Amino acid sequence: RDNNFYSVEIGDSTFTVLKRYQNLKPIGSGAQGIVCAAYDAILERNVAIKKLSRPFQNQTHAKRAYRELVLMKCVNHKNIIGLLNVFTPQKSLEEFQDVYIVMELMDANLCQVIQMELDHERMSYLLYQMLCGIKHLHSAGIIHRDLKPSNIVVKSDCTLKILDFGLARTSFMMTPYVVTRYYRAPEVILGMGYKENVDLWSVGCIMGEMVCHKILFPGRDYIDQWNKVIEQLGTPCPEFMKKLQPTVRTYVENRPKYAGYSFEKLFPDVLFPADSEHNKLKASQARDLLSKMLVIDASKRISVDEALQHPYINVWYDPSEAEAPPPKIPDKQLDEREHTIEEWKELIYKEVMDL
Ligand SMILES: O=C(Nc1ccc2n[nH]c(-c3ccncc3)c2c1)[C@@H]1CCN(CC(=O)N2CCN(c3ccc(-c4ncccn4)cc3)CC2)C1
Ligand SMILES: [Mg+2]
Repeated sequence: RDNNFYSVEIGDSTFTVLKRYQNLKPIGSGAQGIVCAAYDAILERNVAIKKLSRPFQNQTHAKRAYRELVLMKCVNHKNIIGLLNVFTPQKSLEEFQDVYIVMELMDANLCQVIQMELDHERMSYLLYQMLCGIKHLHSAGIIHRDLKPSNIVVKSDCTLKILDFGLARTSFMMTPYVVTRYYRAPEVILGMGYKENVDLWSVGCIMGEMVCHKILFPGRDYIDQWNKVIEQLGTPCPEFMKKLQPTVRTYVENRPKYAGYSFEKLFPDVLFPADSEHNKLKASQARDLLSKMLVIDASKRISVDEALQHPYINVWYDPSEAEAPPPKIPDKQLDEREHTIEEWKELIYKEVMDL
């Protein structure tokens, strides 16, 4: 029971885990906690274990932990990281501190894949899977808004899973950890409203980085971010500027003007396989897809369904993946809850125990 746990030091943290999980080794860490690889001696396979330390300690951590528990439980899709187990070593609501989330173990992070040249077959398949995951979230009313390579993982067989569920409908932390903002859409950067295709901008940024092996828009803050976007893509049209509130419009209209670059110049043939006629045609199609994702004005940007149907992508199309029954989310206030620390503590404990 309590004797069915053991503890090991993992860097500056203590992991206290069920004895079924053996041979822990750190594989990543972030604002939310440390993740280890482990061998599950019962399943006879390796797994990933994330430790959430006092996730109820503030509202930002708490909302994310609670929503991720609920979503991981109700979602079952091959391109979304799946839940294998959840436990706490503490034996009561009173003593509760930590949550451990056990997931499928993948082979690499997409940041490592970005450092490799990819053939069109692998590149298109990875993008196809991203799009299936995103569409599946959208089908349940979940718009991610913060898709990024660090939170996407892959196997050697080119299978891909998204690790997180995004920004909900909402962030200050005392932390040395820094939020990666490079993939966020113009309507996020400028504080505009958004719709489902906010996520397609991020897919564009990821695709473009897979192709050129550089972060497209590495801004140090949102002002820098916007400059980098307009330097490459060009100052947006007046029809876009008109959609901005005056405080933001005066700012956007008063930046120096940029012509931008064609997509042929941003993503030349030398960045793609382009020897054979097959590869030439695929390079053309890839560039066309990029040109439809990396569109500042969201009203003119590709949708998930148009991307799934695009010639570069549609060779993979399978409605069991792309038209799967939507997740059924049981907490109808999932994105709107406001709670005290003590309230979030009880809500999370109950999720963990199933209570
Ligand atoms: O890692 C996290 N969560 C999970 C969860 C379940 C998992 N299942 N399987 C894996 C897995 C990951 C990596 N390798 C094998 C398996 C999981 C990871 C958390 C989520 C947030 N986080 C990732 C993160 O933000 N990172 C920063 C970027 N980083 C990174 C950056 C550059 C390179 C790199 N590699 C080669 C060349 C150049 N750069 C590699 C990793 C990866 C960790 C920690
Ligand atoms: Mg991360």
